[PDB]
Amino acid sequence: HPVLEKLKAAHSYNPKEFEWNLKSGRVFIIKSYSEDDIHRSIKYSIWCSTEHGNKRLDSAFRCMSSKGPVYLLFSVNGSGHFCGVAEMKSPVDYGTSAGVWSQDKWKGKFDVQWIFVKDVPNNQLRHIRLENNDNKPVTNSRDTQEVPLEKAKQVLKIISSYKHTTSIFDDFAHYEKRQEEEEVVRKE
RNA sequence: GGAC
Repeated sequence: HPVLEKLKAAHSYNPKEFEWNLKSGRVFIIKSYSEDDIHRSIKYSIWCSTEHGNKRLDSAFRCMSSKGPVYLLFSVNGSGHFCGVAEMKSPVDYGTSAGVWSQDKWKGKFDVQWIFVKDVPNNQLRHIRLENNDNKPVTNSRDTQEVPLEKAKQVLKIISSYKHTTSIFDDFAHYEKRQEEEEVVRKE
């Protein structure tokens, strides 16, 4: 797809030399019940959470003061896997409707830069448990759950090294065709 | 009813 070719040329997806051994940074889980929203995020380099989640991420970003990354670990509800990793790149705009999400409920926007676009099954990660979340596995997290830095390094090591066989890019043409056709229906 |  020509949209996908332009994305691949602009970004360095799935870097072989990624630094998982973070000396500083903040890492959060992102959940979505729309697969279409993941595609939009990749295409437009944006995300939006709940109001509550947007404030939590805004605070993290502003508090880092550019000294280290804010990483976001993406997983679709019920999918059984993570689908990638993006870095937060701007503070939050709280009111704006992006106008690309499946539902009108998502209000606000912030910039992201996708780094990993790869399916990593939950069975690669469920041994990593979160002490700030009642010792639950990292794979059983709600939206914007924070992953403590030592646990996040282990998670990032696994996501970087995993030899994936699928990703959301496999379906990129499908998302583009649906986005285009649905827009026609709305404008008829 | 909801981005375990």
